[PDB]
Amino acid sequence: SEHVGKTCQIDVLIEEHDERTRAKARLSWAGRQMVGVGLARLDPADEPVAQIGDELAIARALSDLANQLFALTSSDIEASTHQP
Repeated sequence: SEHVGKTCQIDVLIEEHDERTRAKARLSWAGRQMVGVGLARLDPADEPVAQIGDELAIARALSDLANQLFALTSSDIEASTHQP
């Protein structure tokens, strides 16, 4: 006591359309499926690569999910107090 931690996995999918690569980052949290969605871009042409589009999409997906988790934190904080 007190050493207990826990383990999640975030499942990332990257789909390249084109132009036009999209990432989805899915987290199961507090009994809800949370999905961050990110989109690139690039550019049209030429073209790049590939890794650039993927990593930018993932970055935007994770930001989205982070922002959703920040919104959940605030909501929960506000729920915990007030309690009148």
